[PDB]
Amino acid sequence: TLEKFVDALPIPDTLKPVQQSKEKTYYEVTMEECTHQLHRDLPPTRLWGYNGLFPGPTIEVKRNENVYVKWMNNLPSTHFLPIDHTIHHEEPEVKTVVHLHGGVTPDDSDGYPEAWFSKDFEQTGPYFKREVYHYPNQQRGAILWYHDHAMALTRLNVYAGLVGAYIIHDPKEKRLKLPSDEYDVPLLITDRTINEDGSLFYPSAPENPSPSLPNPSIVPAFCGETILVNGKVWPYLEVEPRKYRFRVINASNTRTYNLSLDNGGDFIQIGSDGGLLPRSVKLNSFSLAPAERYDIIIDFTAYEGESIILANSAGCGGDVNPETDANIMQFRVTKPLAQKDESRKPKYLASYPSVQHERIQNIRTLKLAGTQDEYGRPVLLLNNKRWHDPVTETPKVGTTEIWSIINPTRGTHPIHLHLVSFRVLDRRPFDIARYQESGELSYTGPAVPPPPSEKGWKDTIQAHAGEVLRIAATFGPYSGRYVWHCHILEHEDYDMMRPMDITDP
Ligand SMILES: [O-][O-]
Ligand SMILES: [Cu+2]
Ligand SMILES: [Cu+2]
Ligand SMILES: [Cu+2]
Ligand SMILES: [Cu+2]
Repeated sequence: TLEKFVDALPIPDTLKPVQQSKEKTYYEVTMEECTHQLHRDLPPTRLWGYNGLFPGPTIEVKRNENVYVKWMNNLPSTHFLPIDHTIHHEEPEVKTVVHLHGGVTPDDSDGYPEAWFSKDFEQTGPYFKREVYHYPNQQRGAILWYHDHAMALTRLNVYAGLVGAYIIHDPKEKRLKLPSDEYDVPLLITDRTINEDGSLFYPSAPENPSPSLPNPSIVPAFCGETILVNGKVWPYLEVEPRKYRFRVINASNTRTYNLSLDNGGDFIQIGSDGGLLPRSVKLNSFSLAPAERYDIIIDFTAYEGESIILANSAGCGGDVNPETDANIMQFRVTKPLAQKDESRKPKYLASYPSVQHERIQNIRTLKLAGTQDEYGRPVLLLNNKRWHDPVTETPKVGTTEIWSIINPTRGTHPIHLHLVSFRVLDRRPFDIARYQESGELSYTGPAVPPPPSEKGWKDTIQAHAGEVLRIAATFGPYSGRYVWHCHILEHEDYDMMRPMDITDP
């Protein structure tokens, strides 16, 4: 097992524009097969990287900044990870498309799974319109991130290394004096399994595969043996004894983390997926499922000299192993102060989302279910529909709906809707055997309103087993063709994803 905390945390450089003016900012990002050492003791690992980097470069934009990105595929024509040809039915093997997660984006710049392109746009999927994506950024300051979304290949192209951070800065938040600049640090967390030769391992089949199974075969879940942050296995970060802001992004395929500091110190949560909370929240720990973001302050002022482990208590296919996946990274409070800490950790951050009083146009009830294929594998389905079935989720532009998500399965699914952020209304336990036998929904306890961490704006939300989760979303300001899906990539690809039409009457 790799020795923990021997590599310094990489800080991705901030991408420089190819062209910028006051009316427009223009970037170019090229997907490249590259090699990078992931740990002191490993040979360099072959990866797919935005601009040949893992993670990709951090993009930083201002609210309402008029941004264009030309995302280019300059990858090999063959993949290096195991492709299952039975999950989707002449197309190029390597297909890519960039989704800016949390982006308030016109539909043809949103990275629709069927808007894929091969190397140099030589072949393009049926929903492809444009090479240069347009991000108007007319939305709250928040932590976003970008990753590959290509139909039936997401779990592989993301696992290969196609992820990066994207920060929107709202200049009206500056007066809050949150830690900034070098004291504001993204933490992109990805679990990986790495072979002795340093090559990525991703399973070609379930363990002890029925001889029925195809080869390769998709697996329902991926749990990595090692944890990386910003592309290094279990790294350390040297910090000054003062306040830092961290943008924590879970960029893992399946794995959920439950994070804490091993010296018992607090996080101060200042933000969720959709931006600043109305009030900061002190937390001893927090759950973070794939695609969720936490915007937090950690105060190292009282901890000079100490080494503090960011620890993880959430299992993935089993309990955490204290020597490995119980560890994320280590902070070392040994860097001298560069200047007085002038940052703040204010209580009052933003307006409450509940100041809004929108009419409920529609209430959808959606179930998380599935079936078994001709090979005996589980196929995960939203409302027992396939991706290819005619669209059923058709909200009207400008209106607000409540979605009631029924989860009678054994696990949590982190549910994500494109375009919008939403409010969490409540969660409520129900009798699973009764639901499965009759389709009748019988509650076993009262509704539970969201904890303070879920009283801001969310875009990816944990829907736990044996519960009904209700959220409220306003669909806008764009109309068009989007998606909603589980953000466990192994579920998403087979087949837990649905189109979503936002209609203009
Ligand atoms: O990921 O959407
Ligand atoms: Cu995403
Ligand atoms: Cu998204
Ligand atoms: Cu799922
Ligand atoms: Cu998506």
